[PDB]
Amino acid sequence: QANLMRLKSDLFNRSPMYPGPTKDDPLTVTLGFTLQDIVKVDSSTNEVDLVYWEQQRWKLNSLMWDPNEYGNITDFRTSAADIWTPDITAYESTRPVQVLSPQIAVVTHDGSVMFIPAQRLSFMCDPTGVDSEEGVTCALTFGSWVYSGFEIDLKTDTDQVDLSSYYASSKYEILSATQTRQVQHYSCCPEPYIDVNLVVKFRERRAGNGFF
Amino acid sequence: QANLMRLKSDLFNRSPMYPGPTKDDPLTVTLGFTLQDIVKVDSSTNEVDLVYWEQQRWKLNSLMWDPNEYGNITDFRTSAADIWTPDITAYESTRPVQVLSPQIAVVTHDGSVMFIPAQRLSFMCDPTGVDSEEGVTCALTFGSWVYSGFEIDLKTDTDQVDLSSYYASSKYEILSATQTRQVQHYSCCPEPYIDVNLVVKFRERRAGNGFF
Amino acid sequence: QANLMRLKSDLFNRSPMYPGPTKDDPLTVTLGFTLQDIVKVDSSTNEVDLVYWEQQRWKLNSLMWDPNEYGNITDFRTSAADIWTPDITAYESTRPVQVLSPQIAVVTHDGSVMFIPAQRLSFMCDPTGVDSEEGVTCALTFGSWVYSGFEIDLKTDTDQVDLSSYYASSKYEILSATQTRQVQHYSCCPEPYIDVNLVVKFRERRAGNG
Amino acid sequence: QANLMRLKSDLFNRSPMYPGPTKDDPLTVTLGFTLQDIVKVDSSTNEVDLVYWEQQRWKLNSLMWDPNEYGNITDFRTSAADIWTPDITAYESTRPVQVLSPQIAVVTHDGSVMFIPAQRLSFMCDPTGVDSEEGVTCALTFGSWVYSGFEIDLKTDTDQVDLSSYYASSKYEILSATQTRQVQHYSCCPEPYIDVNLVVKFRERRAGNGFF
Amino acid sequence: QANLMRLKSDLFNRSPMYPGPTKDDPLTVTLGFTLQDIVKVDSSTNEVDLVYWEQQRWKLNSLMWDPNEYGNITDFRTSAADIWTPDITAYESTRPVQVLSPQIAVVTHDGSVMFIPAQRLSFMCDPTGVDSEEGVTCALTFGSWVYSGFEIDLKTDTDQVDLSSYYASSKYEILSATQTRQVQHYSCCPEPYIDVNLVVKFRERRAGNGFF
Ligand SMILES: NCCc1c[nH]c2ccc(O)cc12
Ligand SMILES: NCCc1c[nH]c2ccc(O)cc12
Ligand SMILES: NCCc1c[nH]c2ccc(O)cc12
Ligand SMILES: NCCc1c[nH]c2ccc(O)cc12
Ligand SMILES: NCCc1c[nH]c2ccc(O)cc12
Repeated sequence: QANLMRLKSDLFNRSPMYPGPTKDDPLTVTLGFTLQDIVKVDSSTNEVDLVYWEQQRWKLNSLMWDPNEYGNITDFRTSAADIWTPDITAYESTRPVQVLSPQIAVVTHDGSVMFIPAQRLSFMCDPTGVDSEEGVTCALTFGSWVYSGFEIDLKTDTDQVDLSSYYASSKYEILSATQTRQVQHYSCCPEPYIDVNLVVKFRERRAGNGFF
Repeated sequence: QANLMRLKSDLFNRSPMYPGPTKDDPLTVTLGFTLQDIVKVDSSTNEVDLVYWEQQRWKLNSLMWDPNEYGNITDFRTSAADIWTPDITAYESTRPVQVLSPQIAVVTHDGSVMFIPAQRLSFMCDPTGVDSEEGVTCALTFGSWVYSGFEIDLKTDTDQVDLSSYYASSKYEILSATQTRQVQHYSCCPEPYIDVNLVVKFRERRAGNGFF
Repeated sequence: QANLMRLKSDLFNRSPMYPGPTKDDPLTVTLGFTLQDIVKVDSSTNEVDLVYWEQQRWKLNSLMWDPNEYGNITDFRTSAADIWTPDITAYESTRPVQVLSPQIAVVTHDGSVMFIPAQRLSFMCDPTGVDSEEGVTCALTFGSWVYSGFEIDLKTDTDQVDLSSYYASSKYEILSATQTRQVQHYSCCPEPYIDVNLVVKFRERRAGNG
Repeated sequence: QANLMRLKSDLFNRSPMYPGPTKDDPLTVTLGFTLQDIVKVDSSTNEVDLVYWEQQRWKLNSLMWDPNEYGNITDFRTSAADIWTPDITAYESTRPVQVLSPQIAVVTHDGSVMFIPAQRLSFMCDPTGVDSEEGVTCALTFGSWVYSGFEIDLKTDTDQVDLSSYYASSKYEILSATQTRQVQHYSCCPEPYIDVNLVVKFRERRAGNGFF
Repeated sequence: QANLMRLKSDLFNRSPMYPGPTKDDPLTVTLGFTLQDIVKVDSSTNEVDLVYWEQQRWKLNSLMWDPNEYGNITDFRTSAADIWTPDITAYESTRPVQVLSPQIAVVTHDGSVMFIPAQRLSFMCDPTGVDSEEGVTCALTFGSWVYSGFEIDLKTDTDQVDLSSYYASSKYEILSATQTRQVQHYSCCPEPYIDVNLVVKFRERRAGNGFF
């Protein structure tokens, strides 16, 4: 349809893509997790596999437009390949991430973006004691791989992981799940790097479907 | 041949591709499933693997042509990469979908499209009790990942899953399989999203071929 | 090299690619299978894994040239991606096909093409009884995914599957294997679709002292 | 922003890419390892799986700029695909490396580059005796695949592998881990080749988190 | 530096790529193997996994240059994607080959090319008896997939497989390894095809690393 095609052409076909954030022009990315399933634990390797949706939000001036000039369009869907996306990376993964959903973002006229890819990830986690009442706790940090806090900052809208889509008949049940902004330093570099620490306490489900 | 070459050049060379549906120009996608095989169950991870053909139909004004101007061509096969396709997604997969067939669509002169890829998918399903007379029931929802009901609506032509190509010597026999349109909300967003709920009841095959 | 470079340039840079067959201009694809190895059976999922070569042949007028104009070149090898290839698909696979060879076709001056990829495929097959004298029978159909018999017809040169390269120390011995043209229908469409039915009878190979 | 866009355009859009080092113009690559986890040992195949971050540094004249001409920009992040990178290779791997992080480098105005990809690698290692107090030692060499020491020299900044991020609840604990420059020869060619020898001594962890 | 950029531009930016050999202009490809490890045997499927480096050499007139015109450059490294490469294929593989090294070749001013990728391959091999003194023998043939002996003449410089980099603590020790040229015919075609037969006799390693 005509106005949207016009908008996309104007946004994407007449300027260099945004070169990412800088010290002079930093960016804050909002992160939120929807934990869908703990699929698998491996006690011989201390890896656990999660399926989650990773909600990402940020805003770029270069993605702004006046809806009046585009038939009142206030937002649109577009392939995530058409726009800059933050290098938010799980820091304790053991396998490359597996993408389970289309990668398509929603862009709004004020230059804000929402992007929520579904992912399966194997990560470092010792599941010893998962078949007990107390269960086990594991944690996983997410943050920019390459940008320090001087270029990319992070925040969560809530410290409570969204569990409203958690698979009720998973082999594992969630005792608690939080997502908390933290600061980290790595050996390579003097500067502070921001992460969101996903902390999940869980155990083998012993009630519900399959259990009598 | 010559006329088809002209038609494909005229449709695919001279205009921007359809930017997807919008609130002002929504799209209805028709879905239907042909369930070919339940291949595997995993009771240590509560994952089940299906092979199915997913029939998708939709119509675009931008894909219309006058057959009179193209040697009376009324339809053609074309690579799915050549056209917009809907982002219909299984919401409870645990691995990336595996495509088992070419991805080629049929486009008709009225702009309607038929596209039927074969896929293998692992999804969240507790198979406990599958080896019993009563079997087990699992459900899997399919819908747009990024578009609400305001942009993409779904429908089925029948609520019965097509079982006429179901593998007769599968480990698992199908007791029932339905596909039903429904409405869902996710935490990220306040708008209604539409899905098709695929509900399959099954058990270990204990009769037929290989059972004397 | 020079003559061949000119031929490939002239064939592939001057006109749109063949858009595939139509009712007005159908195409017949010849298929033949060489079974190399039954690698694995899985009795917990009823899947069997085969390694085979699939010989495909067809002919397109748009691939014709006069050898006199190209230093008497009568055929050439080229990447299969440079030409149209038919969408011949195993209908009962359970995993994406794994290609084990380069995908390069031979094109002949009369427009005929030969293309023989090596593939490993997992497919739907109940292996119960494979460890018995009678063994087991499994079948796999191959045909176009999207074209009916009005656009793509199939044929074989023989109904005898080529077993001359079958791995002799396989876990499984082949009793027989046939490849036969058939007509099939599927729910989506009312038109006849053509396939080649590959039927393999096999059993465990237990005897062998190297 | 504007100045960075100018800089990237100038560096990347007007000259052929650096064609790699030569005898006349050799390059020294500094290497360092951050060992994050020994994930798995396979005693039936003598393969061991590591997760590590591989820190690579080098300097090119062609990547220099005057910060004064570019709004006082002194460094920037850019996709590793935008620049030449060294073909540093694990010589005893048994599976293709799996990349676990974005591949983005930092380029500084003096032409220096820092690139630190996270990787999972299976390599040749006999883990017999890992379950004892003395543990086992394995070695893995890293070097250019195709350049001799006439074109690529290697250096470490320290002979101590960085263990500050080692996963505390790994199945395996590290007894020692060193990284040492060496000079090796291969049958194909007569020239001196340079490697970095990663030597890890480790055993099954039987103390700490998960142990009471 | 400057001279190499000139050379690569001159070689790669003006003429069509070599279209492969023909009967009128056949090509000799020299093959040699460096056997690094027998990683795994599978007695359930009769597959064995090897790691080897496959040394390939051939010469093209179109890759020649006068060193005098290019600052005395007599050879250079270049991505294998920049040049034509022969379709040398393992004939009894059971999985797609996995590449373990960069794919970069060395081109010399006389037009000759050296290219040595490291690979892991699963192939057809019955390992029954590998745990004995006499061990077991398996053979794997390599040759062009599509070119007969009239287009590609395969040669070896030696029938001795290079064992100088064989992993000393492999599960399997090598008793002998030879590489032998032979003529094959395939049912499809009347022409002779040339292959190299890699024949490896091996057994379970019962002495070496530890083996106290
Ligand atoms: N993410 C930890 C390593 C790291 C910090 N800053 C970086 C910049 C570039 C890079 O490739 C890697 C890094
Ligand atoms: N499908 C669930 C998440 C979701 C809803 N709307 C979306 C829009 C864009 C996106 O990447 C993701 C979403
Ligand atoms: N490599 C055995 C089959 C074979 C012989 N010649 C060929 C030519 C093309 C092709 O795809 C395959 C072949
Ligand atoms: N091959 C079975 C499904 C089928 C028949 N005709 C088709 C046309 C297009 C398509 O995507 C799929 C089909
Ligand atoms: N060091 C691995 C073998 C080797 C040495 N020099 C090389 C040059 C090119 C190549 O592909 C491979 C090599």
